[PDB]
Amino acid sequence: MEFSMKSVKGLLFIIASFILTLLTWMNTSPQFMIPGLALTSLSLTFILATRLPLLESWFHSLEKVYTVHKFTAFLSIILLIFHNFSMGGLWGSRLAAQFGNLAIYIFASIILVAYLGKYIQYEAWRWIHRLVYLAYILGLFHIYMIMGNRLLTFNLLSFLVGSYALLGLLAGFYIIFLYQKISFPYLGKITHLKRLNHDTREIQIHLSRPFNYQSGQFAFLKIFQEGFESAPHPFSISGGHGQTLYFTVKTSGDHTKNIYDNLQAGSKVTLDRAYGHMIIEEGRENQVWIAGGIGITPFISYIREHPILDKQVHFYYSFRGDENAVYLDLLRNYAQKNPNFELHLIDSTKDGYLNFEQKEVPEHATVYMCGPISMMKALAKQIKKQNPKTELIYEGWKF
Ligand SMILES: Cc1cc2c(cc1C)N(C[C@H](O)[C@H](O)[C@H](O)COP(=O)(O)OP(=O)(O)OC[C@H]1O[C@@H](n3cnc4c(N)ncnc43)[C@H](O)[C@@H]1O)c1[nH]c(=O)[nH]c(=O)c1N2
Ligand code: HEM
Ligand code: HEM
Repeated sequence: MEFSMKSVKGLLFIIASFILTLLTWMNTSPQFMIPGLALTSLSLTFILATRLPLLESWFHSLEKVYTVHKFTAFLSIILLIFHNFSMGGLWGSRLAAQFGNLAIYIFASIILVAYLGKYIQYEAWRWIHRLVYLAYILGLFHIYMIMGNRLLTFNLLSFLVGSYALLGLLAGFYIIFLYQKISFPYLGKITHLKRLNHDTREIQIHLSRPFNYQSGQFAFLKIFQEGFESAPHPFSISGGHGQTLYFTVKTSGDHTKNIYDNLQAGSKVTLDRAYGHMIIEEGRENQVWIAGGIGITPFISYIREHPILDKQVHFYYSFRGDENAVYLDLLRNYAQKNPNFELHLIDSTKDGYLNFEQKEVPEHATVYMCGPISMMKALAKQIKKQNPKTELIYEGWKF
């Protein structure tokens, strides 16, 4: 039985931090039963927030990373409840107690926005969420103002505190004001803007520095221009080698609509880094491909780079009808030139969408899936129902 090995290194970071907190506290000084955990949980929280590649690897992918972000947050806040229970009276002297109180007021408010806020419009959510930071500062003041002596000691308590808080802080500071400016500097200019259905625009980009990524990965993209929000948004390559780069976009909501029908052909543009683990090249000798139409870009990227297949690949792409269908011709070029390639294309309009019950596909083959998350999750489960002896990876674009 072999559940989630690589993720586990990520997990250990959690476990370790916690147990290390706990033993430390009980053996030496368990003066406050709960808070130690709460705080280290927070430390972790920031650390995860970082979009740090090193721990990206450990926790595997963004999807996983952000998942754990939520996990820690949950734990933390419930524990703040119990700490607030340990207070007894909400206002207090207000000499210090109110600091703690005030922090949780804002924290609670915002974390409680998480559900409702993510419902509609995440731009606001960007800024609001960041207010969490301010509240964290207040939290630190609460404790430092109270337990000065012990923190400045040699006690493992004291170092543990120092380190875990500090990491958290450094991360915090960094993610609030730094990731955008140090990470986006990979530089870029746009090249060509090209129009496909209404769903879609594709863009070509040239770079002050020649770029690198593993085939199938993704990056976030930031722009300097006229009344165009620069904020980084997730994207999966449509082409890349050397100085040269291409991204493909479906019209989504407002920002994406903006680039669909507005983007001025000249702009100064910025790129954080490669991320994600849809590593085509690393996949098995046989690879099987599933694309929700709008979301076929990774596949495209690997087709455009390397004109000959690593090994034979079975590919399926679902697009409803020509009316939505994009890239048809470019795929078709590939097919003609590429004997090694097996290609299936679906107008879900007629007959409908694809189910794999009445399908057999070689177990000895990694399966790669990118689509609207609904379909992707469904698909996955039905393919599992086909065969656990098969190798399967599936992604849906969320956060
Ligand atoms: C790993 C990965 C890879 C890609 C993508 C996502 C992820 C997670 N996307 C999706 C891409 O983020 C999305 O299509 C646009 O950024 C939509 O931005 P709007 O401001 O229009 O979002 P708006 O809120 O108006 O609606 C679009 C949807 O995208 C979500 N979204 C997009 N960016 C977000 C962000 N930074 N924070 C939170 N939610 C965000 C919104 O939450 C919403 O559900 C993508 N798209 C694409 O066209 N081509 C691509 O190659 C990729 N690749
Ligand atoms: C259930 C609890 C939580 C939810 C639902 C939540 C939700 C989110 C969401 C949706 C984002 C946007 C994702 C991104 O693009 O970065 C985000 C970002 C972030 N969160 Fe959280 N979060 C939670 C807890 C926490 C905690 C506990 C911390 C810190 C201790 C934290 C710190 C951050 C930071 C620093 C960012 C990055 C902001 C930026 O620079 O863009 N979050 N959170
Ligand atoms: C409404 C929120 C909170 C209230 C009312 C509160 C109240 C208090 C009170 C009354 C004390 C003793 C000092 C005093 O009474 O002046 C205290 C100590 C402490 N609180 Fe809080 N608190 C809150 C939130 C938090 C949070 C969110 C954390 C950690 C994340 C935390 C961690 C601690 C720690 C660590 C101590 C002392 C332990 C030590 O320094 O070794 N508290 N709190």
